[PDB]
Amino acid sequence: EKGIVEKEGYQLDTRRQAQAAYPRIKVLVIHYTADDFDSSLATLTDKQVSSHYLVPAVPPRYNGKPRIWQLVPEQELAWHAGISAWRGATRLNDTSIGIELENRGWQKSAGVKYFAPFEPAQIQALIPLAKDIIARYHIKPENVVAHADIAPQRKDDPGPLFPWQQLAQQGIGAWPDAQRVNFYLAGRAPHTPVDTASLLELLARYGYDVKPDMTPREQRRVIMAFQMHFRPTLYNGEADAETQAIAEALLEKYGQD
Amino acid sequence: EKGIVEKEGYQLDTRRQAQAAYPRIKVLVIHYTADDFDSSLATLTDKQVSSHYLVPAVPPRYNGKPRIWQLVPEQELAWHAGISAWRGATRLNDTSIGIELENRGWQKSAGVKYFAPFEPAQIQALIPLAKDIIARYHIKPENVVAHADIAPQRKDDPGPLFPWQQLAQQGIGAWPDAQRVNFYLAGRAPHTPVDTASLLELLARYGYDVKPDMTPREQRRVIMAFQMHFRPTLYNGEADAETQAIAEALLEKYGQD
Ligand SMILES: [Cl-]
Ligand SMILES: [Cl-]
Ligand SMILES: [Cl-]
Ligand SMILES: [Cl-]
Ligand SMILES: [Zn+2]
Ligand SMILES: [Zn+2]
Repeated sequence: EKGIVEKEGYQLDTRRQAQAAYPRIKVLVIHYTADDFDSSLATLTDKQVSSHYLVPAVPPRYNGKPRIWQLVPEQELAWHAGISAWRGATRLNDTSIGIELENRGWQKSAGVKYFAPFEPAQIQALIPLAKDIIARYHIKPENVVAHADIAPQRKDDPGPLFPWQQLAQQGIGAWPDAQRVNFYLAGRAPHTPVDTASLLELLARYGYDVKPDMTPREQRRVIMAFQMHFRPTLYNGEADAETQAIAEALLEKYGQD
Repeated sequence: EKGIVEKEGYQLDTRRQAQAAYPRIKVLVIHYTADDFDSSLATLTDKQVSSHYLVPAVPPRYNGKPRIWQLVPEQELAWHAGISAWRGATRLNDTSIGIELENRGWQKSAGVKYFAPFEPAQIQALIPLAKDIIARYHIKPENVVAHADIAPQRKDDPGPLFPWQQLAQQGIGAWPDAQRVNFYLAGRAPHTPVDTASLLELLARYGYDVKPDMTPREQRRVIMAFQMHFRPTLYNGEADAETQAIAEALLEKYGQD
């Protein structure tokens, strides 16, 4: 009958549905390819790495719409996150969708690591795709993340030129309330030094992989990753009052779950 | 055209498929309900807990087939594993399917914890369902597990009367090769005491949650959980030569991945 599924050696009665049923997909990870489109496509379809989506630097338009490549069905995991951790989860491939953005990433120029700006055409294509994914799985804003957020010791992508605040204004990803940032500054100048351990606690709670007995460099990488996402005007990895205030405002607004 | 999916604000080109694409579902967890069918169904459809499937103690037959209840679509997680760990993963709800077996579990009788046998009708219904799930997601034999295997400090289910060897003979779950068990015994009587730490290392590698500085009781719970699954004639949690030999033979056959 209705709600009865015939199988080989048994039948399934589907008439009673549990309330506790949730998506396995909880996180959306943003990457850059550090490579041109064709080479990125070749890599992302090889035996070692993949992503669910690949967005050209300037997507071609057909039928009045930008074209985006889908390489892996969303129901399956892609191999995009590697060793990773976010808000208490590990193995983020298992519970994420990975979007690759064609973009050069960083290139050293007189020794300075300089990042490549994202073209507006690419961001404008990304926006509806991201909104569709977020709506489909009820992804929380704090779970739209940089690869660097989940693997801070290893990765920088999508880096300090990625327009997170713009995307937040369009309903994609977390951003603190300006008045609350000012509140947590508590009269301090933005670059006033802060107890490093105090900041690392906040970042651990927001979701960054923080362990006991980290070296100074490891400590710097976590703070830098956070700054690249949320305080991109200065990502030297040094704990200051503004970086702390942003973490405090994020935690107040989005919690730790 | 073919391989082009029209969306709102973009289109998807699905013509190039990545090779690195795998199921998000990797583990099949077996439970008992410790409750009658109707009460189990009520619980498993409430706000706090659920499973993908619920198998009656003696399934009713319609169309010459046993009926099994499905409560959660496999694409979604159910809330069946709780705090858990297996072969380096945590949060096993995310990457598992949970099957609940209607069965009383344990009941104390003159203080002795006695388990309830599984009726052959229930096991015979379980077999084709398990084979279908395993085939669908390419689940490895070592990843068909007891709830107790993934939460040894908290759970005993499905307990020492669950017929794992019988299921292994039907292609469901891991079981060591008898000749290899004898080989790793290395001339020792089965109950000869073994260095507890030596056994805990093997269990950690097989996939059990083993931490540094565990108390004697915590150590006993991990060994007991292992024995309930693989050496059910004696599950006192004491390290002996037979328990070690089984762990050694399992590791040789199935590895750690
Ligand atoms: Cl990457
Ligand atoms: Cl990676
Ligand atoms: Cl349970
Ligand atoms: Cl639980
Ligand atoms: Zn990346
Ligand atoms: Zn259980």
